[PDB]
Amino acid sequence: KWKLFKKIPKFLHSAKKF
Repeated sequence: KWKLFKKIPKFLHSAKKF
């Protein structure tokens, strides 16, 4: 399987920054 939409770490970096 694949998940490039999860490879982006800067994304989860905003999750905790929100």
